[PDB]
Amino acid sequence: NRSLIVTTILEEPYVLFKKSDKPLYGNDRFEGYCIDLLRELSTHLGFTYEIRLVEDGKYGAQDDVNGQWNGMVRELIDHKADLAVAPLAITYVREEVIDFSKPFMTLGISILYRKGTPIDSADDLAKQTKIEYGAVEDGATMTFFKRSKISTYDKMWAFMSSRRQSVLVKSNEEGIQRVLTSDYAFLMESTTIEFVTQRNCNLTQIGGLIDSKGYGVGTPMGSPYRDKITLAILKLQEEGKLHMMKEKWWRGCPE
Amino acid sequence: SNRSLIVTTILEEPYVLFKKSDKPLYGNDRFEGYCIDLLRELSTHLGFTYEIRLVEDGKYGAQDDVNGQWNGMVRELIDHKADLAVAPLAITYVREEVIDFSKPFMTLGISILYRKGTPIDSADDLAKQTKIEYGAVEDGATMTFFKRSKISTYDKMWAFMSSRRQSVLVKSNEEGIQRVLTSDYAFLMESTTIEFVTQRNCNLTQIGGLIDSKGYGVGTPMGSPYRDKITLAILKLQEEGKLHMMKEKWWRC
Ligand SMILES: N[C@@H](CCC(=O)O)C(=O)O
Ligand SMILES: N[C@@H](CCC(=O)O)C(=O)O
Ligand SMILES: [Cl-]
Ligand SMILES: [Cl-]
Ligand code: NA
Ligand code: NA
Ligand code: NA
Ligand code: NA
Repeated sequence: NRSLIVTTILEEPYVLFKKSDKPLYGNDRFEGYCIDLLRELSTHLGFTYEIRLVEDGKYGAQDDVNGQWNGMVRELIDHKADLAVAPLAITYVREEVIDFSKPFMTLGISILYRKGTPIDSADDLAKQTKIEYGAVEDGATMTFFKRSKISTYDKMWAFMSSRRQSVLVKSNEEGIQRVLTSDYAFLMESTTIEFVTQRNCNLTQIGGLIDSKGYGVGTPMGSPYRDKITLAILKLQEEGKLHMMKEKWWRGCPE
Repeated sequence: SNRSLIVTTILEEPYVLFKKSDKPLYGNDRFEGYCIDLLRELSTHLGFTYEIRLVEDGKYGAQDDVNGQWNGMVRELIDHKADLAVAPLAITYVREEVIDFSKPFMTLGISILYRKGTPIDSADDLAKQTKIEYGAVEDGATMTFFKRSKISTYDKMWAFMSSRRQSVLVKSNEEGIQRVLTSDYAFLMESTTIEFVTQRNCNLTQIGGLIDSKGYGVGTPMGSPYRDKITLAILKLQEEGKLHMMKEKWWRC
C-alpha cells in the first residue's frame, strides 16, 4: 500500500538528524521521541511512510491580512502530507482547519531564563522592558499571545510585536541562544524547557505553566487516520510505552 | 425549539454535587460543581438546552468479561440513553473503542491515597505486602487499568484486588476515602481527586507519583457530531483561561 507522507520539523529531542560520518538517506536520517512514536504508529496501524521536513520550516500560523496558513498546518490543509508527527500543539485555531489525534504529551507555555534573578512570573516580565522576551515566530506560543485578552499577556504581545525583528525567533534553538547570550527570557513549551534545563545548568524555568495544552498528530480535516492514531496513542499510553519513550529522550545538574 | 440533550453524569465532589439547601430544588437547579459549570459553558457556546440525569446504575463504566456488555455512563451512551456524559470520565483505549470522547478538559493520573506517617512510598511497596489492603472504585477506569495491565507490579496488585474484591473494590470515591480513614487501607484514586481530598483532610496524603497519564473528556455516542464541536469549545475555554479558573473555584492543609 501507499506510504504515508509525514511532515515534521527539526526540534530536539523530538526530531533530530542522526549523527554519523556516512551519509544517511531517507527515513534513516532521523531519530527522536517523535520518530520512535511514528515507528510505533506504523507497526500498530500497518502503514509505511516517508518523512519530509516542512519546506518553510514553520509549525504554522494564520496570516492576519490574507488569511493563509503556513508551516505543517498548511501542508495538511493542502493535502501535501498525510500526517504531521512533531511536537505540534493542539489549539483551537488549528483544530478549526486540521484534525488532531488526542494528545501524546501534555505541557504548557512557561518561561526559560537565567538563574539567580528576582523574575518569578510573566507579570514580572510584562511590567518592564530591560529584559527582553519573545517566542518562536508562527508557532502556538506566539499565537497564544497574539490572541490573548488577558491583560498581562496582551501587554506582552504588544511588546513582542513592537520588537518582533529582534525578539521573535525562528526556532527554539535560536531562542535558547538568545537566553544564553543576552538579557532575554524565552516563552517556551514546558516539555522543551525540561529538556533544556537538564542540559544547561545555568538556566531555569520561571514560574509555572501559563496554559495547558497537548501535542497531537496532525491530519487533514476528515482523515480516517485521526481516530485510529488516537486509539494507538491511548494503547501506547496504557502499556507505559510513552513514558518510556519520554525517559529515553529526556535522559543532570548539581543542586 | 430543539430537543434538550440528555446529559448523564454521576455524583463526585467537586465535579458534580447536589447543592445544599433547605427548600427542595428541581431539575437542573439541583446540581453544582466543576462539571456543571463546564456543561453550562458548553450549552451557551454550542446553543443547546439540556436535562441532567444521574447515571441509573451509579457506575462510570466497564466491560463484563463473560458477556462483553458495558455498564455505567459508557453503556448509556452506547445505547443512546444519553446524548452526552459530562463527568470526570476518563478517556481510555477500551472506552474510545465503543464511545467517542472530546479532547480532554483536565489531565490526571492514577495515584495512591493513604494516611500520613508511613514508609510506603510507591505502588511497588504496596504490591510487595498484604497487611495494608488496597483497592479502587468498582467498574471505573482505575480498576480497568489494573485488570488489563501487564506490568509486573500492577498485575500483582490486580491479583490481590480481584481476590479481595468484595472488601477492597468500593462503589464510590467517597466509600474509598472512608475505608482509608477507618482501616489499614490505601486507595488507588485519580490525582485530581486526591488533590481535592488532601486539601480537606490533613490526615491524608498522596503516596508516590502518577502511575499513568490520562484525561477527562466529554463522552458522546460513537459517531456523534457533538464530539468535535465540544472539543473546539473546550480548546477555546482553555485558551481563554476559563478551565483553570473553574478548577481554582472548585479546588479552592
Ligand atoms: N510546538 C509549537 C512551537 C513552539 C512554540 O510555539 O513554543 C507549535 O506547535 O507551534
Ligand atoms: N473517573 C473514573 C472513576 C474513578 C476511578 O476509576 O478512579 C472513571 O472515569 O471511570
Ligand atoms: Cl505512557
Ligand atoms: Cl478527538
Ligand atoms: Na526547526
Ligand atoms: Na479539527
Ligand atoms: Na471513539
Ligand atoms: Na501509621
